[PDB]
Amino acid sequence: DYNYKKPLHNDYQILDKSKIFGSNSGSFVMYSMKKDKYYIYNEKESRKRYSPNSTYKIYLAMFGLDRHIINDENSRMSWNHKHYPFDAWNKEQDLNTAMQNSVNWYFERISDQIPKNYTATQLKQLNYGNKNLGSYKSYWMEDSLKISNLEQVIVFKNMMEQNNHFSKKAKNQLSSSLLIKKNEKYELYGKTGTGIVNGKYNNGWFVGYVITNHDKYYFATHLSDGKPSGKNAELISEKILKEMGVL
Amino acid sequence: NYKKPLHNDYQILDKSKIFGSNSGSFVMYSMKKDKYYIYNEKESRKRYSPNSTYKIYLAMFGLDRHIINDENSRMSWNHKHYPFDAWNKEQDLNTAMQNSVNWYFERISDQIPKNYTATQLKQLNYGNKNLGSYKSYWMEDSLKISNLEQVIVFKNMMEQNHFSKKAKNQLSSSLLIKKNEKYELYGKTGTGIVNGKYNNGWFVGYVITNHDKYYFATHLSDGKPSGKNAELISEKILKEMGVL
Ligand SMILES: *C(=O)[C@@H](NC(=O)/C(=N\OC(C)(C)C(=O)O)c1csc(N)n1)[C@@H]1N=C(C(=O)O)C(=C)CS1
Ligand SMILES: *C(=O)[C@@H](NC(=O)/C(=N\OC(C)(C)C(=O)O)c1csc(N)n1)[C@@H]1N=C(C(=O)O)C(=C)CS1
Repeated sequence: DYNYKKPLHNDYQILDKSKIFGSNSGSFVMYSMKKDKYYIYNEKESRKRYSPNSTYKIYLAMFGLDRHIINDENSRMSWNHKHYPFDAWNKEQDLNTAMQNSVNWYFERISDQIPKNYTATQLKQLNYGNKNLGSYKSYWMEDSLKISNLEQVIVFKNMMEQNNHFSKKAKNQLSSSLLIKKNEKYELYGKTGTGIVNGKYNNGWFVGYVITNHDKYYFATHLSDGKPSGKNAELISEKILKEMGVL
Repeated sequence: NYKKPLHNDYQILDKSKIFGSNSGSFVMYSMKKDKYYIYNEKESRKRYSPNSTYKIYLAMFGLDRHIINDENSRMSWNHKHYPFDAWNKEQDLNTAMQNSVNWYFERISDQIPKNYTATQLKQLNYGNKNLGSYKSYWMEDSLKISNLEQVIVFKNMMEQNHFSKKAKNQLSSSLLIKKNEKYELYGKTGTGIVNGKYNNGWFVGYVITNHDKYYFATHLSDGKPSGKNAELISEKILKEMGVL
């Protein structure tokens, strides 16, 4: 019920990206590693907490790797033969296929193997939003757990960049699963999220990072109105990153 | 020259226009269709030094013999000045493969006995299998392989083996060049220079699409036969063929 209030002790730039957002409402946040600087479109809104829905698969994947539920030799999980609505979900998966095709059951299976105590300790160490696990059952799916767009960037950057307990091998395997585009100029990584309530999209995300020859940027777009889908959050992120000369 | 018959379906191509001022050959193999596609059949069978495309094999060997590993593929720079800025630093398998850092792979080769190599080359059916004086044998020296063979050998090495799935995946990650919505392109260039002129250019790799996996290789013998131009020609041909 409370939003993100911790102040930023960094160089900061206010952005005007309303033309790219068009009819869609939300916020955009980017962090430059080299400059130690935040760039934010709609800063008050960037601090409003929302369910992370599928961006939380980034963390379920890191936790699954840290607890050795999945590893670099075997991240394969069997399909249980239940009919899912998306054909890409109706088959055996590994980490890369599950992440790419946002296969909910794969991450739910990892979550069922993780003790609440471990998850609470990690969310505390990561300062993950409201750290609210609720009933601890699909808590990241439009439920108790909430995080702001600004925190999505701070939290991800810190998980990946801090000198912490997650192994280099786990970070590498997670990164590989998140790669979307690679060309001569950059590598773009990221994860979409889409929520639906009462037949209407209501919570869209695209969380990621870009590695260029000059810098590394962490970023996130959140959409709450208009056509708030993860696919639209991704398109908006790509347009903003190209407009700022990152891509 | 490579003389063994192809025992698979194949299509002979004319990609003469793309090659243009340059000369050489192109070979592709489709996993799903179990078919080869070949431009300039005669040249595709001529054997040439693999130069830097052999880094693919030294990296595999390095991973097999645990000279380089999953947790650590890092190698410190000895501080010697090299003509390329990208070589003048510490390396890992990925930076070494991307920037074709000769010293990294030479250091792996020096730790491999002739015995192990001779058996891998025999197992892999690697060109003329000629290891010669066993020094920098892959560098415009004794070891030679045809463009047709670069595809058959690589496909077999990755798809048929005593090599680990984890080693194959690590080698694969080091070879990734391009990735988009439609495909992932992996590959390694090779450039040879003799008497001051580019004389032997290569681009060997594979493409993964949502529908198939294709192994391919372009060899250049005239015009401006650099690995850079072999890569350019490969991308134009793959685009024309619908692989992209
Ligand atoms: C992650 O965000 C996942 N989203 C969902 O499961 C939810 N809605 O998605 C679909 C499947 C389209 C639906 O209409 O049910 C959802 C979770 S909580 C809530 N109220 N709705 C998956 N991720 C994506 C993505 O953007 O990557 C999807 C497009 C859907 S599945
Ligand atoms: C692998 O092919 C490597 N090639 C070389 O080291 C050789 N020549 O490179 C140049 C830069 C042209 C030189 O003037 O030394 C070479 C090996 S044996 C021989 N007679 N020449 C490296 N790979 C590439 C590549 O295409 O990836 C290079 C452009 C050069 S270094």
